[PDB]
Amino acid sequence: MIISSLTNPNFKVGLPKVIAEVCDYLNTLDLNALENGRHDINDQIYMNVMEPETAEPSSKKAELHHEYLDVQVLIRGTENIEVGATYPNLSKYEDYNEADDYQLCADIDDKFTVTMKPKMFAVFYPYEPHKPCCVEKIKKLVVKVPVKLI
Amino acid sequence: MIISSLTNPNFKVGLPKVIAEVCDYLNTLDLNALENGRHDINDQIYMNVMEPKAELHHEYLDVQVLIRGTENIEVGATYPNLSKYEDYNEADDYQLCADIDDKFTVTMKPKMFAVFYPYEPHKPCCVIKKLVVKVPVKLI
Ligand SMILES: [Cu+2]
Ligand SMILES: [Cu+2]
Repeated sequence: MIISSLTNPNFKVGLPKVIAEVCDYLNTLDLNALENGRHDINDQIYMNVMEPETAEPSSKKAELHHEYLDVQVLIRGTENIEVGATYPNLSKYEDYNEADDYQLCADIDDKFTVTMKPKMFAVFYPYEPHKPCCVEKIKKLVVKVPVKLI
Repeated sequence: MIISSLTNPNFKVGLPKVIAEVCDYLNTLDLNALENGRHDINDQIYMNVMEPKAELHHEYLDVQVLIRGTENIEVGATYPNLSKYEDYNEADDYQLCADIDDKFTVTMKPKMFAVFYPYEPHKPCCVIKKLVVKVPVKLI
């Protein structure tokens, strides 16, 4: 997983090209005024933006994905995302939802919490578990990028 | 900053090549048998192995990997105010300050690795065997 900030003038060091181009593109936008909903960027890449409410961790399931990477960025507010960097125990995950490309699990092993501030972004590759929106209302966006583009 | 695990079948995904080659290399070793002290990998890369304020670097990135135990590391994803830092040590390539602005905690478990690029503030070893590979950013 990658954790970084669009605002850091060196955030592109190390980044896969496709991810660098989407971040360079997000830095062009009026992120504040972005409408809620789905926004297409490419044939391949879209993003969803929303104003959810942080909810207590035990109230929601972690997720992971098979086909897309996420680039999540926080726009307004502050948000916790529990994450695991070790490969999940798939035997413990719900059935794969193929239309929305995800599987759920009550919890993350070896989990730790990333605290997100405006313009911070996290990249979670496929099979990287994350439970975003953890503990109050925020604005955020997640970009969905096919991993085959890496 | 990157956070993964040497033992994840997918860890190379998106990884800069030089880092993938070092991780491959660590995977090649008995890490628990590793002698404490400085080992040189390449002509340009080496690592410190050890059994134990925030720091950042200019010319090197760190790959910090936990071998035994469990360690909390405080990190900042946001770019530091470079004024609140003590003067730059050139010999050892680091700058120190007491706290990281906008920081969070990464709990390392054996075989997890974390990559800190130049200017990513981190404060390792918070309440074990570990190593930290040193590699020049140029090679990225
Ligand atoms: Cu996701
Ligand atoms: Cu360091």
